[PDB]
Amino acid sequence: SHMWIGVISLFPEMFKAITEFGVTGRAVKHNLLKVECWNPRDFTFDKHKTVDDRPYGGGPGMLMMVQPLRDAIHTAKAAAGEGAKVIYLSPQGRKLDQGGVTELAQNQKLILVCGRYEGIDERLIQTEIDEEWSIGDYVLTGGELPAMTLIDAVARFIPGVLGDGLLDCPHYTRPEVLEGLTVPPVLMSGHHEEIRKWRLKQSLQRTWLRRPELLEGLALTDEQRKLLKEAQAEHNS
Amino acid sequence: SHMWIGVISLFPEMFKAITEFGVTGRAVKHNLLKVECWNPRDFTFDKHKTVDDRPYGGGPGMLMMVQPLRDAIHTAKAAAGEGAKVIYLSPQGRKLDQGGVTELAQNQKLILVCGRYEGIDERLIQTEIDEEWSIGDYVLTGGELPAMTLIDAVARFIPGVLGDGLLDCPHYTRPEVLEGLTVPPVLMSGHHEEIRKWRLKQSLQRTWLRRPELLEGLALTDEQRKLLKEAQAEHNS
Ligand SMILES: NC(=O)c1ccc(N[C@@H]2CC[C@@H](O)C2)nc1
Ligand SMILES: NC(=O)c1ccc(N[C@@H]2CC[C@@H](O)C2)nc1
Repeated sequence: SHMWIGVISLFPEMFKAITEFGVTGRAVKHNLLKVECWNPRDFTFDKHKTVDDRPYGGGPGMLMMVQPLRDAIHTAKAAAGEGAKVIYLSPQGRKLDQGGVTELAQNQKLILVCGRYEGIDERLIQTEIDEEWSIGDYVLTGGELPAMTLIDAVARFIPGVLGDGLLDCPHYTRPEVLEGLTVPPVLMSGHHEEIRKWRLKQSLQRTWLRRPELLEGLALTDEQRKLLKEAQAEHNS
Repeated sequence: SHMWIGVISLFPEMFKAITEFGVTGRAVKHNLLKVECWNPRDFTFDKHKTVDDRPYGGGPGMLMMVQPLRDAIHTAKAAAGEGAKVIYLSPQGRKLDQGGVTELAQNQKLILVCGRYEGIDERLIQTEIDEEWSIGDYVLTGGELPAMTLIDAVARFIPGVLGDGLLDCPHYTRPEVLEGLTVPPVLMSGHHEEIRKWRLKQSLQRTWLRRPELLEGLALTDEQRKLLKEAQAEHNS
């Protein structure tokens, strides 16, 4: 169940960060993930290969020039064939979370449009973009890091790439004692069921202490209710 | 007011995506931003340069091996001198938003620790990390894209790098008509005050329609209350 992702970007070499390294690098090498980039600069026709343009109404910044960006998008859509969802990365988009990742990962083909300067023409969003997505409520210099973030997150759902609403539990490895801090004995016990429950209780405790709002969205199992109650009682000494 | 950012990563070449391209690339070239990387693999001593290790208690994955990671961190801290805040990137961290970016941007020195595999030993978080930060509620294969995201966001606050709680307004550039869609006449008017108010009204409308929770956190000006009321009346026809 491989995934094809088309990318529109003025800086396609940025995507080497995911295509050449680590788990995602391996996914690309093994043809589980295909990332293909089109650069608006290649679709310019003037001598200086101009990719920006002035905003109507004035303002300090520039926008992506429409014609090169539009042509790049059309070319990516033709390469993708039917069924590709076109996504624009911006702070105005739907905020990404793990549920959203799982939704996006159901697509066999995505096209990711990465804006630079002050963004892109609103009418291109109307005519060319299927969905707007944000990776978080903060502003970046370009849509490339958000696109790579999205790619990395969905790649984890592709079969062969890798080897429940709660924060992760603490993890420990060698040595047994590190600056006076010992590994919790239960993890040394070999008692698989005790270890499972300890890890689950830790996740529940950490979620409650750090991100209590996340618990509101969950229908806890009987076991989770019990372990959370235990953690909260211990916290209250 | 330049910024120095130390990075601990098994894949330092990923950071070329921000140090070699665009606005952040220029910031690095102009010495406004300095990014310096240490690779735990360089601090290994065994023949096969091992950087992972088995989790106590079992489990499917691996963790970062403590000794090479710890030594890399210590080396970065020595290079940084006094006053560097050490940050670990993880989904268990404080969720990044623009207010958090502005807070982080007050630091002259940061050290960013990027985890791989299933993460790092909890005792290293206790002994070496000042703050844990997340870029959003989703899981990635590594902390590098979150680190670069953080770097990009804070870099925007460094003087010379670039040329209020609401979503951005729509932007338009040439041509005047695009697939039948016209530029809003106010933007062609040259009336700077009318354009300002239109843009502000659009931001208020878009925030209300897409992210109404964001408005709850704001103390709107009299002007903003008026324009939002107008937008909501127009929406209700
Ligand atoms: N939070 C995000 O997902 C995000 C996306 C894009 C972005 N910056 C680009 C620059 C110009 C405009 O296209 C938007 N910043 C943040
Ligand atoms: N949302 C985030 O900021 C984020 C940070 C890290 C991450 N993955 C790394 C891999 C191993 C562990 O160190 C964490 N995923 C997501």
